This record gives sequence, C-alpha cells and structure tokens, in this order.
Amino acid sequence: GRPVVEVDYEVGESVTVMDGPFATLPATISEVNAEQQKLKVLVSIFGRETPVELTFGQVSKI
Repeated sequence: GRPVVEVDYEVGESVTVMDGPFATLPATISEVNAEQQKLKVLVSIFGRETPVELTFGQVSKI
C-alpha cells in the first residue's frame, strides 16, 4: 500500500488512462466530479480528440 500526500485531481493536469478502452494512454483531466466521485479526462487523437469520463483511481498522475 503506497499512500500519496495529495489525493485530489484538478483540471489541466495530465493523467494516464487506467480503465476504459483508452487504458494505457495519455489524457488530460478536463472535468472532475468530486460530488459523485467521478472524474473526466479529454483524450487527444490525430484529428479525433474525444472527451471521455472516468471514476477516481481510473487515472494515474505522471
């Protein structure tokens, strides 16, 4: 178990997708929902930028 001093996500930060079809891909948190414990991260793709929503823990900080 490795606890982190900071456990809050914000917009503008970059995180790696850990769950979903983009798992294992660089993404940037665009919208976060602490009220519902949900997080949103936009993904950039060659002329295919598509926003994806995820839950806390589904992303790893770099």
